[PDB]
This record gives sequence, structure tokens and C-alpha cells, in this order.
Amino acid sequence: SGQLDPDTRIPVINLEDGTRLVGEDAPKNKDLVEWLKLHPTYTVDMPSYVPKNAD
Repeated sequence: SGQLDPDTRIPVINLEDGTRLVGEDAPKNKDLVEWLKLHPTYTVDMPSYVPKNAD
């Protein structure tokens, strides 16, 4: 993927218990970025996930 939209939903997984969150349980790329920082135990859970540019 490339040009993504903030409305897009990105699944999150709680490493604490391997928890998974998709659909209504997963925030949108913008809320996911903030949400992610908000909960360290959670790691981005996606099939591939593309950050547009590699760091």
C-alpha cells in the first residue's frame, strides 16, 4: 500500500496477552499512532504495513 487515509483502520495487538483488535476494536491510522504511543504493550498488527518510506 501507499497513499493511506487517516480513516483507514489498523489492527492492534496487546503483547501483554497476545490480544488482538480489529474492526471497531481497532483505531484509525491517526488514532492508532496516538493510541499506540498511549499503550506500549500494544504493537502494530498488520499483514504487511507500509510506512511509505523506510527509516
